[PDB]
Amino acid sequence: AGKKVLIVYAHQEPKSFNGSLKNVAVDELSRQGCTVTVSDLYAMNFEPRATDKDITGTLSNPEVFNYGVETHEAYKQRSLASDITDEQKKVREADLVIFQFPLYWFSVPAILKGWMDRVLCQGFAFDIPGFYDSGLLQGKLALLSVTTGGTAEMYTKTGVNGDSRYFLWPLQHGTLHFCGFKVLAPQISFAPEIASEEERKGMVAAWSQRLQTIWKEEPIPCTAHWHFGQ
Amino acid sequence: AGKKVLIVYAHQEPKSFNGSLKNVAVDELSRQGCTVTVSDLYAMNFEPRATDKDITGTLSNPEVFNYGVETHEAYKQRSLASDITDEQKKVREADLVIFQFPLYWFSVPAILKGWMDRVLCQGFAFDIPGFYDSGLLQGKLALLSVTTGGTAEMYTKTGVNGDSRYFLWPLQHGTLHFCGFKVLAPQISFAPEIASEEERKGMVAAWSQRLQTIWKEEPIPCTAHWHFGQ
Ligand SMILES: Cc1cc2nc3c(=O)[nH]c(=O)nc-3n(C[C@H](O)[C@H](O)[C@H](O)COP(=O)(O)OP(=O)(O)OC[C@H]3O[C@@H](n4cnc5c(N)ncnc54)[C@H](O)[C@@H]3O)c2cc1C
Ligand SMILES: Cc1cc2nc3c(=O)[nH]c(=O)nc-3n(C[C@H](O)[C@H](O)[C@H](O)COP(=O)(O)OP(=O)(O)OC[C@H]3O[C@@H](n4cnc5c(N)ncnc54)[C@H](O)[C@@H]3O)c2cc1C
Ligand SMILES: COc1ccc(OC)c2c(C)cc(=O)[nH]c12
Ligand SMILES: COc1ccc(OC)c2c(C)cc(=O)[nH]c12
Ligand SMILES: COc1ccc(OC)c2c(C)cc(=O)[nH]c12
Ligand SMILES: [Zn+2]
Ligand SMILES: [Zn+2]
Repeated sequence: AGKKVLIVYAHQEPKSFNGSLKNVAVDELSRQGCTVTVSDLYAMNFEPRATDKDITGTLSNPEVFNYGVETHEAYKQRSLASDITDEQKKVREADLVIFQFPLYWFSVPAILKGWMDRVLCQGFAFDIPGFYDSGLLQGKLALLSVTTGGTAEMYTKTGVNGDSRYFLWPLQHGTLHFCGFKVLAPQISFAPEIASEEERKGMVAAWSQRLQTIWKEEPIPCTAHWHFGQ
Repeated sequence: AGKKVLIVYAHQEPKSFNGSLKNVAVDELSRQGCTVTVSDLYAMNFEPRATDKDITGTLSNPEVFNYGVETHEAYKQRSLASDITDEQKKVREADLVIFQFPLYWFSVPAILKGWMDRVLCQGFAFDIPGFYDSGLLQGKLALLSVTTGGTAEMYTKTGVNGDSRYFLWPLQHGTLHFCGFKVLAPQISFAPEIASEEERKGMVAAWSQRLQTIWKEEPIPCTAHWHFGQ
């Protein structure tokens, strides 16, 4: 309670394991008294491409299109497209942002990559100065809640896929830490599709339980050592 | 060379540094007598979202949609959307696939992540089993040609961003090696926007010059040790 949460959710099927993890997060955080908002990217048909449509009115340089410069200037001039500014409002108000998605190619599904690319623009999420520890979203918490096709064992250092931490680097460090977030420990639900009726219940309930004390948690130290060393 | 090359290119502006890099690759590979195809994903308005529009037949499970299961079936039955099969034909014929893109959030722009999520489907690019060294695209080469905002110094072990190889992992290992590609060493053009006019010219020529002898290169050992060290 006393806290706002945004859940950015990227799965096509409400009946999925991901849908159930999103729905228990809404149920538990709402029960606590928290303010909860969900960006259901597939239901929003969220646009993932970074294009000159993201700037309304006239371009800062209509001869040579530079997306990073154009969106930084549009942010400053309040001329970003309304899909982007609608998500920036949600993020500005939120104390915690939870991303709920299936792992696609050791990363986020493209529709959620497009949310990161287009919503987290210069002047909003980071700047010169203001990145990593001083990123502009500092004071906010972020959490990846990821489901995988691969088993926890495939995801060990000398397993086929390498350690989980290795694929988290670009998301936790290159994106969430960069913008100033304190990153809570990821929630990894390994291989739900090959698990029992039960077991899947256990993974959902562990997530609901964890959410009971989410505001007591300490952030991970979001460092190269955390992801790569021992 | 009697070889076919596919360049999958992700930049909005033909006059950009990335556009110069793509065009020098076409110029040099064409000069060598290679067969060259470019998939210019923004000009194509390439769809990045993985949705049930990607399958045109009867779904295997119309009550609970599972993108992986439905696209795997659809590939076997030939009922995937034609944009996906257009790209699969290009990849099937290619001996080398070059990806040319600006780094976005330590990864690929979302339009290109969509190309990976939708084009590299089960059945086509990998099977379970039939992945990493037994992936379905064995015998083919792939190369990432990436441009960055950050300087080379920023992308070292003790730099802010950590080593450049760390962010390559989900792309080289988790996607290309997974599909059975041999991965050539990445071409990383650091911080062109801050470079001098003539440093930019030097990076473009360094890539043209490397392309002269590309068919003589051996692939990297695409392992955890190469990416992260000891
Ligand atoms: C393009 C693509 C790329 C991929 N890349 C990777 C990758 O790099 N690495 C990797 O490891 N995997 C990868 N995968 C696999 C993907 O990560 C998994 O398929 C996904 O994470 C499984 O989550 P899901 O919600 O879609 O499972 P679901 O199939 O929706 O759920 C599993 C089962 O649980 C049921 N269920 C729903 N709610 C509940 C609940 N209340 N309690 C109990 N059961 C419930 C479902 O109906 C279903 O039978 C990829 C898949 C695709 C399509
Ligand atoms: C959403 C987003 C996320 C980003 N995330 C990251 C990230 O995680 N890490 C990171 O390091 N960076 C990041 N960046 C920055 C991005 O990677 C760089 O801006 C991009 O790599 C620079 O490439 P470009 O082709 O767009 O440069 P350009 O701005 O086109 O190139 C700079 C100059 O090169 C010139 N040029 C073009 N052709 C030639 C030629 N033949 N000879 C000489 N000069 C030429 C152009 O005219 C221009 O003046 C991000 C940017 C965005 C928009
Ligand atoms: C059934 O789907 C999957 C199951 C398990 C996987 O890794 C253990 C993958 C990977 C790595 C890529 C992918 O595209 N699909 C996968
Ligand atoms: C021009 O924009 C940028 C320049 C340099 C960068 O790193 C040195 C970044 C990073 C790391 C993330 C990002 O989103 N944008 C960047
Ligand atoms: C770590 O962040 C950064 C690294 C390197 C950069 O250029 C060399 C930038 C620029 C140009 C703008 C910016 O906002 N952030 C940057
Ligand atoms: Zn970090
Ligand atoms: Zn590898």
